[PDB]
Order: sequence, then C-alpha cells, then structure tokens
Amino acid sequence: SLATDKDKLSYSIGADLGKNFKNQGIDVNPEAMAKGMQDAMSGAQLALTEQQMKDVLNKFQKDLMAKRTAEFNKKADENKVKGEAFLTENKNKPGVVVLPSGLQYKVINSGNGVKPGKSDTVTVEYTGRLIDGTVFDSTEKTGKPATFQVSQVIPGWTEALQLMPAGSTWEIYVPSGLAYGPRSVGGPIGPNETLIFKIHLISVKKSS
Amino acid sequence: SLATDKDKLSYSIGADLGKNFKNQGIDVNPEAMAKGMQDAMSGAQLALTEQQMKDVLNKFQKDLMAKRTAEFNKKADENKVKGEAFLTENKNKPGVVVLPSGLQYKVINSGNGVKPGKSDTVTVEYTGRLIDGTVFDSTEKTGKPATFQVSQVIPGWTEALQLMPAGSTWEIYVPSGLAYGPRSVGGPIGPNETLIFKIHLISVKKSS
Ligand SMILES: O=C1[C@@H]2CCC[C@H]([C@@H](CO)CN1Cc1ccccn1)N2S(=O)(=O)c1cc(Cl)cc(Cl)c1
Ligand SMILES: O=C1[C@@H]2CCC[C@H]([C@@H](CO)CN1Cc1ccccn1)N2S(=O)(=O)c1cc(Cl)cc(Cl)c1
Ligand SMILES: [Zn+2]
Ligand SMILES: [Zn+2]
Ligand SMILES: [Zn+2]
Ligand SMILES: [Zn+2]
Repeated sequence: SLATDKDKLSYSIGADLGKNFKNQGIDVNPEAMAKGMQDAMSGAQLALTEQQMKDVLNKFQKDLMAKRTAEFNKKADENKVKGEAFLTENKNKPGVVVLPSGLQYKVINSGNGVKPGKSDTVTVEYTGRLIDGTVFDSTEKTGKPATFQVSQVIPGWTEALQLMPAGSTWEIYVPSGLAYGPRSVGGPIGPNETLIFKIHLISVKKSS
Repeated sequence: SLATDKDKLSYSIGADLGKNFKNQGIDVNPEAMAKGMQDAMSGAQLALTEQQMKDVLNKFQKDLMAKRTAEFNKKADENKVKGEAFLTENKNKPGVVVLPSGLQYKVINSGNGVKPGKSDTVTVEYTGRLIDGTVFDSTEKTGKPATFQVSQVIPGWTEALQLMPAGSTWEIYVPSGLAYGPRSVGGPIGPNETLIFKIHLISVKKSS
C-alpha cells in the first residue's frame, strides 16, 4: 500500500523505470535492484566490488548499443526493401517518369511559368506521405504556402523543382538516398524510407 | 545472494541509482520502487492512475530543480562573498594595484617590449588558481607556451594584457565579473569564483 507521497513517488519512479526497461528488452530482477539501491543509500558495503560493478555496467552498455544497432540495421533494411518494391511497381504505372538519379514523378497539371534554378527561391503547397499513406507534413495544415531555396531541401526536391514550370502540380516518389537516408534522430521519418510528395510550385524568385 | 548476472546486473543498476539518489537528497523507499517496477514489467494494473503518477513525477521535477537552484544560489553567494573578502585584503598588500574594473595586479618582473593591442595575438606561460590555491590550468603542465588573441579570453586577461610590456611577469587577481561569473556548466571553476593568475607575456604579434 502507498499511503505517503514518499511511497507514491518511489512507486511512480519504479513504474517509469520498469516501463522503460520493459520495452527495451532489459530483463531485470526488481528485488535484487531494491537490495542494491538500499545498500547504496544506507552506506553499507555493496555486495560487489567497485570493479565488478564497473564491468557489469560496461558489459551492459556494450550489449545494449549492439542490440539497438541490430534493430536499427534490421529496420533500415526493411524500409529499403519496401521502398525498392514500391518504386519497381511504380515505374510501370501510367504517366510515371524515372530519372537517372532514381527519382520518379508524375505530372498532375503542367504549368506555363519558368523552371526554378539551383539558387532560386520557391513557394509551394505540398503534402508528404510515407509509402503506407502516413502523412508527415503538409502546408494544408498551415493553411498557407511555404517558401524554400531550391538548394536547401532534400535532393529529391532539388532535382524535381528544377524541372517543374511554375504553376505545375506533380507527384514525386523519392528514394531514400534522395531524402533522409539512414535517419536515426527524427521520429516522423524512419531510416531508409522512400517518400511520396504532392508538390504544387506556385512562384519562383531569383536572388542578388 | 547474487548468483546470476541478471542479479549482478540488477543489483549494480540499483546501487548506481541509489548512489545518485543518496547524494541528491531524494528520499525514496526501495521496496515501493521495486513494486512499481514489477507492476510495469508484468503488465499489471499500476496502483496509481496515469494521471496521478504524472502529477507525482512533475511535482518531483519541480521540487528537484528548485532544490538545485537554491544550492547553486547558495554557493554562488558564498564564492562571491569569499572573493570580495580576498580582494579587500589584497588591495592593501605591497605592490598591489587596483584598476577601475576591479582587476588587481602586482608586477613581478617588468619587461621592456610592447604592450599588446585588443586585436593582437600573444604567447604566454601561465598558471591559474582558485583563492584556496587549487590550480586549475597551467602551461607548465604542457611544457610549452600558449597562444591567445587578447580579445578572445576572459575580460580580466584582456584588461591585463593590454597593460603588460612583452617580457613581463605579473600576478593578477580577477573578480568573477571579469572571469566566468555565475558559471554552472564546468566543474573546475565554480560560480562567482575570483581567480588568481601568474602570467608571463612572452611575445606579441599583430594581424592583417
Ligand atoms: O527538404 C526538406 C523536406 C522537403 C520539403 C520541406 C520539408 C522541411 C520541413 O518543413 C524539411 N526539409 C528541409 C531540410 C530538412 C532537413 C535538412 C535540410 N533541409 N521537408 S519534409 O520532407 O516535408 C519534412 C518535414 C518535417 Cl516536419 C520533418 C521531416 Cl523529417 C521532413
Ligand atoms: O580566457 C580563458 C582563460 C584565461 C587563460 C586561457 C584559459 C583558456 C583555456 O585554455 C580559457 N579561456 C578562453 C575562453 C574560455 C571560455 C570562453 C572564452 N574564452 N582560461 S583559464 O581561465 O585558464 C581556464 C582553463 C581551463 Cl582548462 C578551464 C577554464 Cl573554465 C578556464
Ligand atoms: Zn508543417
Ligand atoms: Zn542531378
Ligand atoms: Zn591546460
Ligand atoms: Zn576596460
């Protein structure tokens, strides 16, 4: 029973830690953990030498990073394989064009304005989704267009924008190499993920 | 008893956590913590609601930062008071000169070369110590001199260098305002700490 907040806090700390252990593969014994925490807090002689524990925890970290490196490689290869399957089927579909870099696109509506240069600025309404349809960014959520310097977005966009007349709307299919490649820092887009964009290029502006 | 490495690891995790709790004021009950970790790992219904725990842990963090903010303010004011006492006694000592910025210095040996400018580069052999004599940096450990642009060191050094002829050796006493002020990121130098330097200015070089 948890009468006091010392208990409520301790329990809450334990549950948060157990939750992080549970979904990380770390198989730990809560009773042996309580004993070592108690020995540390009481100032008693710990059951392991400073050195034994150091080896214990360093092996722990070594094994942990390896487990997390294998999972990342495993997902990186699954996405890569998924993306290739997708593009292989997509190249066959009507109106799809494949470029040397592997970028694919399909003209929805062809505009009549100018093609932007690698130093230009552009205004676009866009929507981006994973292969499974999961949308991860859209200007339609902002309710207004966005502006980018063509040379300052992912390679897939840079190669696409340079081919679109202003006023056009294209769907582009971006192999991970032209996108975020082996990403391991941002949640929305996993690693080696192929991306699908609807891009409406509104306006092009040069610079000085 | 800790027969297996599951136990050795768990115990070592517990001791490391208890050690970090012990010297942080966090009074926790290891048995109530083991219960909540076990409930999390087993998938059982936790004894507190998701919300109860959230309040528990957020109050915890609030109280923690405050305790750590009060300790820092307390040490910041102790160092500041120590440093002022030191400089008040030091201004009276033979050969000590006090400048408008509060910097104090004492000529050990006067050189005959040029005074460096605020854009110059200099070569110096130096030693820096806290008020209590604790040395925290020295070129005599490197065994060779160091180079700095006068405008790119702590203000105390910038105001001192501009007054020293090359070849001179001075002791300078730097109020924390001319040093690192309320530092809270680096261990060697605490906050609001007054610093004592022996500085030998070897050579001055201009720039283009
Ligand atoms: O080049 C891009 C691409 C292409 C269109 C513009 C957006 C912005 C975010 O609004 C991210 N960039 C710019 C960029 C991102 C990373 C490094 C360098 N440049 N993205 S994005 O793919 O829609 C995107 C949007 C968001 Cl919110 C997160 C991520 Cl990880 C990716
Ligand atoms: O202005 C300084 C002063 C003055 C002499 C040169 C050294 C260097 C480190 O070798 C640090 N600097 C430069 C500096 C430090 C911080 C921000 C901007 N400039 N220090 S120092 O005071 O000896 C010093 C040395 C070391 Cl190792 C750590 C600290 Cl926190 C401070
Ligand atoms: Zn957005
Ligand atoms: Zn190209
Ligand atoms: Zn050094
Ligand atoms: Zn000045």
